[PDB]
Amino acid sequence: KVFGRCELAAAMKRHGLDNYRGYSLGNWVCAAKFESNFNTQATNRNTDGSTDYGILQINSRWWCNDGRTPGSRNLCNIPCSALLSSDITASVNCAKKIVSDGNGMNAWVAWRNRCKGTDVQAWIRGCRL
Ligand SMILES: C[N+](C)(C)CCO
Ligand SMILES: C[N+](C)(C)CCO
Ligand SMILES: [Cl-]
Ligand SMILES: [Cl-]
Ligand SMILES: [Cl-]
Ligand SMILES: [Cl-]
Ligand SMILES: [Cl-]
Ligand SMILES: [Cl-]
Ligand SMILES: [Cl-]
Ligand SMILES: [Cl-]
Ligand SMILES: [Cl-]
Ligand SMILES: [Cl-]
Ligand SMILES: [Cl-]
Ligand SMILES: [Cl-]
Ligand SMILES: [Cl-]
Ligand code: NA
Ligand code: NA
Ligand code: NA
Ligand code: NA
Ligand code: NA
Repeated sequence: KVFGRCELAAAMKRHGLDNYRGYSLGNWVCAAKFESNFNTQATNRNTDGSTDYGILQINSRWWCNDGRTPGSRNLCNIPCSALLSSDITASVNCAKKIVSDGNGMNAWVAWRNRCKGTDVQAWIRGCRL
């Protein structure tokens, strides 16, 4: 599923992500934009052999199991394929764990490089939320 901006904002709010760990909804929408272009089915292989999955590009090195990342962990206790669903619940639940692990949203390098410090409220501008 490819979400619209306001549609994704609403789904993220519906699942408890707005202001989770102090990160406003615009931060989460901005991260999803630059991680996946709002596409729940996005997958990208990393040079180390792990793969990032879904709307928030969650890594199989630590967070989900894909059966092909030797030496990795599965800290969200989910198959990585569950992070590709049209329903964002699994990605949201896992992102809540990631953002709580100590470095906040810096875990998402694209958030640090493209969203952090910017006018992230522009991502939810005009949305009926
Ligand atoms: C090891 N990480 C910090 C990357 C995640 C585990 O908490
Ligand atoms: C302009 N964008 C839609 C790209 C972000 C909100 O300002
Ligand atoms: Cl899709
Ligand atoms: Cl929309
Ligand atoms: Cl914030
Ligand atoms: Cl915001
Ligand atoms: Cl994801
Ligand atoms: Cl594995
Ligand atoms: Cl694990
Ligand atoms: Cl699994
Ligand atoms: Cl959803
Ligand atoms: Cl923080
Ligand atoms: Cl991580
Ligand atoms: Cl507005
Ligand atoms: Cl709207
Ligand atoms: Na957009
Ligand atoms: Na990424
Ligand atoms: Na893994
Ligand atoms: Na295996
Ligand atoms: Na700002």
